[PDB]
Amino acid sequence: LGIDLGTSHTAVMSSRGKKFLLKSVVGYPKDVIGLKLLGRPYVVGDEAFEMRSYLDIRYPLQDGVLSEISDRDIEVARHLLTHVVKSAEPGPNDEICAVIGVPARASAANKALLLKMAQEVVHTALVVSEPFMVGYGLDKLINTIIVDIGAGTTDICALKGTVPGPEDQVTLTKAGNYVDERLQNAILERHPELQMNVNVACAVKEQFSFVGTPTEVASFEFRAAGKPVRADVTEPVKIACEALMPDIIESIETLLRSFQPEYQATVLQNIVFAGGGSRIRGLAAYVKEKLRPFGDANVTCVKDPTFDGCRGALRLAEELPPQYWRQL
Amino acid sequence: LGIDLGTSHTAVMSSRGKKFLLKSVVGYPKDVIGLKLLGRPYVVGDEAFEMRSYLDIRYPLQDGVLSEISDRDIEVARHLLTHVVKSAEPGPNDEICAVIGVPARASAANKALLLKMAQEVVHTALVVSEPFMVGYGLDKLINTIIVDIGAGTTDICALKGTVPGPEDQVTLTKAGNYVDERLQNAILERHPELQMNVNVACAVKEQFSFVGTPTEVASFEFRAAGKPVRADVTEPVKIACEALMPDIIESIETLLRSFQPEYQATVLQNIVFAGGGSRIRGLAAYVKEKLRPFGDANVTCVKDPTFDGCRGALRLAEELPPQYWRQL
Amino acid sequence: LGIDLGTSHTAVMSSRGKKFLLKSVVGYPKDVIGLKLLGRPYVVGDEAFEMRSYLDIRYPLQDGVLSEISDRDIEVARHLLTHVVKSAEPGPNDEICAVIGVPARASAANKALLLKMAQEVVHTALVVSEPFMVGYGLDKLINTIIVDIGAGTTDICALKGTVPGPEDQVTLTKAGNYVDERLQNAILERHPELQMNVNVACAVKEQFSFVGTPTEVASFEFRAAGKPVRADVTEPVKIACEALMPDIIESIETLLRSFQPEYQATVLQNIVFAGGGSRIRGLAAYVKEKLRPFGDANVTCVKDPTFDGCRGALRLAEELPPQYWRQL
Amino acid sequence: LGIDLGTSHTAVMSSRGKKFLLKSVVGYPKDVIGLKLLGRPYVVGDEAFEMRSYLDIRYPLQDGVLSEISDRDIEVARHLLTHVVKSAEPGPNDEICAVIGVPARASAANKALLLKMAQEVVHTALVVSEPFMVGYGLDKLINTIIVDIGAGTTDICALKGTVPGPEDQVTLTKAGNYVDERLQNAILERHPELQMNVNVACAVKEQFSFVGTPTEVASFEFRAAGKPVRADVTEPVKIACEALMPDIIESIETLLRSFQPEYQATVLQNIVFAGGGSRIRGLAAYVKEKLRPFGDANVTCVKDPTFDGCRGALRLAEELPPQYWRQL
Ligand SMILES: Nc1ncnc2c1ncn2[C@@H]1O[C@H](COP(=O)(O)OP(=O)(O)O)[C@@H](O)[C@H]1O
Ligand SMILES: Nc1ncnc2c1ncn2[C@@H]1O[C@H](COP(=O)(O)OP(=O)(O)O)[C@@H](O)[C@H]1O
Ligand SMILES: Nc1ncnc2c1ncn2[C@@H]1O[C@H](COP(=O)(O)OP(=O)(O)O)[C@@H](O)[C@H]1O
Ligand SMILES: Nc1ncnc2c1ncn2[C@@H]1O[C@H](COP(=O)(O)OP(=O)(O)O)[C@@H](O)[C@H]1O
Ligand SMILES: [Mg+2]
Ligand SMILES: [Mg+2]
Ligand SMILES: [Mg+2]
Ligand SMILES: [Mg+2]
Repeated sequence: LGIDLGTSHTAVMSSRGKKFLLKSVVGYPKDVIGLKLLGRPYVVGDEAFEMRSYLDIRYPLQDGVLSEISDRDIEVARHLLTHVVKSAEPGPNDEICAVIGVPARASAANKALLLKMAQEVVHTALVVSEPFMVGYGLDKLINTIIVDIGAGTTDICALKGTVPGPEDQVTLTKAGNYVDERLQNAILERHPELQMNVNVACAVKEQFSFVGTPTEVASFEFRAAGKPVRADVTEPVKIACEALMPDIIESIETLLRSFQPEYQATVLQNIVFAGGGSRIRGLAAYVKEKLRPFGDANVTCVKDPTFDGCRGALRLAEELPPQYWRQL
Repeated sequence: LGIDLGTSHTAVMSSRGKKFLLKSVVGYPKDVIGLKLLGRPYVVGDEAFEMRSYLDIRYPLQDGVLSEISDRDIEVARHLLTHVVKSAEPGPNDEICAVIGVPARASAANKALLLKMAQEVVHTALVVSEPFMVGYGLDKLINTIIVDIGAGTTDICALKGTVPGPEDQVTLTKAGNYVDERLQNAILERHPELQMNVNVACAVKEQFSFVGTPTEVASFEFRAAGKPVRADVTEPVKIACEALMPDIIESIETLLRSFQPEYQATVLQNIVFAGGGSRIRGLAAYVKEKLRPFGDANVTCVKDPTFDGCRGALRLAEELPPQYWRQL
Repeated sequence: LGIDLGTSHTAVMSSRGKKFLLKSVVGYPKDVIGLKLLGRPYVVGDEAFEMRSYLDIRYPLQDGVLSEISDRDIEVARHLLTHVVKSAEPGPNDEICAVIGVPARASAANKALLLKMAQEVVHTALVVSEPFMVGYGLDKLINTIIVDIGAGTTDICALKGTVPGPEDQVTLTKAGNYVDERLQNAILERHPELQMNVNVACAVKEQFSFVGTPTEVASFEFRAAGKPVRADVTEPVKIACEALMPDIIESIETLLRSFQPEYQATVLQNIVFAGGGSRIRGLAAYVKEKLRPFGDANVTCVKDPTFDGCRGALRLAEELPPQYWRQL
Repeated sequence: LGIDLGTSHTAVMSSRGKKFLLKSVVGYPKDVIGLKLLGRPYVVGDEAFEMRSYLDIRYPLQDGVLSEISDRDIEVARHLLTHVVKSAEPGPNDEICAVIGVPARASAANKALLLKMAQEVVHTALVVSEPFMVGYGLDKLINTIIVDIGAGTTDICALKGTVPGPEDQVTLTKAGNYVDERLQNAILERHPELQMNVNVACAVKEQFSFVGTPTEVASFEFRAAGKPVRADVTEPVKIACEALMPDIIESIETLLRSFQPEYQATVLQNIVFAGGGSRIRGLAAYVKEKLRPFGDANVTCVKDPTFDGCRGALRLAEELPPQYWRQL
């Protein structure tokens, strides 16, 4: 059971052979109101996004990584597993093991969290990081730089072929949520100084992801009063979003300098952008083109990362020689 | 010039020879109270704590050095410099160079910020990290794992014999602010469900820092309604703060595993704790005593870190051979 | 002036008659820390061994042979010479001549290097093979095969009747350093796979040199992690050290076969072992006893080679007239 | 079965009559990649050159001298045999005897290893030195010193008389590996002080072998930091290999002293140079020309030594009279 548990979607590819491309966020009814009819005993996935105004949303994966459960009872993770795993549970003992995607710098408490749940439910406790699944799934060679841009963290993975873990790699905290804070600051420098929330900032990032080049687009949107309506330009959206590139290429530069000549010379392994970064236009302009410029390596974007994360799930589904399971 | 940035203090050690015990927080007037340009054009220190309800508080440190400057025009930095540096400014044109403490994993954007400030004050921009600044004030031998427990980060950096700088260093995010979040989470799961804020969690941490041992103390504090007042037993304050110790000694263990036999055999040089951590009772119990226990090396607590930060400035005040200034 | 320059010690006896049993290894401070001037411009002796983690210690005697010195200024050897001059400074024209010990197969280029330095410090250059120097100090008869087992090389030299020079003498590269590599090979091919360096392997050899017989000893030492500690057996230390002697007596067999009939009948002339090999227990068992046995010649080990290196200096102080000086 | 076994490449002539110029170095997979002992039962030659970062490489012929295989099972040399010899094995018992090239000064321990391998392949163990292949294949008269300059050994052949095999000959291991050490030290004399590994040192030697004369060439490569690619000059490359020939002709001078009057009078037979050193420009300058000069003897170089190694193997293949094999 290879699951890419992330900040937006939850890509489930079982070993049995079924594909369930489910969604993120877990809530439960904020006050005492209604029975199951109104809400549900915890709400998981798309209905919690649809009812995000009626539920208390308890972070279950802070910064794209298993936290601990802030309710301090392990019920957000329990009802998460109820929705994802129990409702689609194999009825023939398809010898099921569990691989939950973790960020590149995962803690031992996140490993312990997965361990306790694997012992409770009944799954071999395996821990594989998100960019490892990509490097095992997509048939890439060493060294293929993997930049996974989600909402919570930004994983800069460029390990040697031993894949030692968090030794020669760094998980950055500046991600989509950091950009959303800068987008909130960007619209406070406008004339009417709108104060929109994070959900609105996410909508602008999703619909108008034109960061490398000044594509002439605008967000036709309403002001806080509700009657005024105008096309908000993306002049300060470009400025806000392009300020994270320096840190990405600085971490890449620092790592490449410390590697051997054959890992320095990879002007053909490219830099692979996955996640939400694959849907942002103009990220190849900085490295490949003449804009940052950052050397001259080519840049590759993953088409449909949600569908290509199940390839890594399939790769780890077989055969996983028990000897590897004891060693991981 | 040595500036020891911090939440508790922003200490200044001049070349002339004076110690200025200055304080944190920078705001500027959000309303129309007092005068802003003729009274307090930005407010720094204890007056900003005193008037924290009428000022717009735009952090500018975030547990470390230059954060980013949320004004986004060098206005938090400029009026901070006006308060601190221009008030201590030597009048005899003393060969002043700028040494400002940075976190163990400092960025190049922090260096860029230091450079922008160095152009404002025309001084040489020098970059010295805090763990080594402590080992300059307290000249201990190799190697004493200097751990700086502050409000923002927890910097764990062992020392190498040649003292090359922080090449192998750990900066954790779990710090005093993380403890305050856990303290809030603890009292939201109790009988009376206290509704205290972050500053109150910090206040109780400061007044009753008993974590290693169950010393029977109680915090005379107001209940969730606000008028009722009683001696509230600090039972779960010990529990909440206990859970950060594992990570501190895990990073040290990871270093010891990677160290060579010469560096492994250094338990007589002990581990030194500075910052707010050195004012917590029971910190030596885990490592020095027989409670975790963690090995054998003894524990030394820094008394009055403010003074020892000025010792590090004094060490770096002379002679700093221009050749060292070009090389740093 | 006789200098027995080794990897363990540097025995100095002046012409005047004073004994200075000085120490090995030359370093200098590796990164910018402290000041060599304040400490020592290059550090010579056990201070550099004790501070080998603070200093760059570039080998200045690869297997009893001076290196080319990549700095190309010969300042490792000039400060080494200075160290000895500080200990044994000449005053009233101390008829000082330089007796320098060399390995048995030293090249003319190696002698020319020593000659250049002897001309720099104005002294008569007298190149004497180390095995012959031992036979000058400990006056044995012909033919007493002298085997000098050091860290760098193993010098096997039958004493010649008139001692004409390098007629037939052998320098092997397998020595203490080779055995230390085999000790590393032992602990890396065992169950717990201990991770220890050469310095520690040398320490175990020094403290527990029990090779011919299975003396029941154990080395109380820390494991690869560094915290665990236990008494490690010397079963595979005996195996690792066993294979030195076979190669030594292989070369001696070649000498015995090459001897003329009057040199063949020399079983009462025996074989004398010096260096670090004189402090190994069970060495005489291989030859003298009935273990290999290598014939039945008796074995004599040199007691305190450090103290008996000055006896050869005294023998090569006097005499050596204007004909001996022109001859070398 | 005449096998020239080296560290760069091998040369095998079969009884059938085919030339196999196959490559050297043996590893086996250390990281998890493909199948370990099933994808390639130990990895030899060009796949180990291409995949050198995934393999554990354990040399078994340091400087033309068989080691002891530190795995302590002698499986690195046995799988090498199954790679080369078993893959080209006669299927009709083409009377096969094993002729493995040995250094001019081989030990009895090296012969013991040949005997261990001869039991694995069931063939007669024959011991013939490497430069005898050259002197018998390319029939030169007696006595024409042969200097075959390889990576590991530079066997100095001087056909002796009577006694038993090696009477007056010496293996010189001041060879490619020595030059690699000189090159690494010579590029540290540059301004930025390049710090390159052995593979790069070999690459520069192979591409621009200009030593005797100052031919102005340069190699576009990475500097010490390794950011720019610039035409790196060969000023200190000429210096690095300047002290090689002097030491070679030092040994030849010693041979000329040991030669009989008619053996000494062989300047019309010249000195024959082979191996990788035969493709270094300026080789005859030192001896034949007026640069050292070493007298005035003429110099002959072998064209394509790699292709002439099979001619020497063929010469030993036939007829190889059994009476000679019993006597060898
Ligand atoms: N078209 C788009 N342009 C920019 N960002 C997008 C787009 N679609 C989704 N995203 C962003 O992708 C982020 C989710 O991270 P992603 O890696 O795609 O999901 P997961 O973490 O589940 O694998 C969200 O911040 C979301 O706004
Ligand atoms: N007696 C005390 N017990 C516990 N913590 C204290 C005490 N006094 C001060 N502190 C804490 O020390 C912290 C300040 O440490 P400091 O090194 O200035 O932080 P930073 O350098 O990250 O800004 C604050 O969180 C403060 O509450
Ligand atoms: N008690 C001991 N047992 C075994 N070896 C020892 C002992 N004491 C010293 N040695 C070894 O003696 C060696 C020193 O030999 P030395 O003559 O100084 O070397 P070199 O001749 O190469 O200069 C070192 O390898 C050291 O470990
Ligand atoms: N054109 C060249 N110039 C100089 N050296 C070369 C050249 N080509 C190969 N070599 C060197 O020849 C050496 C190997 O020669 P070889 O006779 O195969 O030695 P071995 O038998 O010890 O492997 C290597 O060091 C290689 O770099
Ligand atoms: Mg993800
Ligand atoms: Mg601090
Ligand atoms: Mg010696
Ligand atoms: Mg060869």
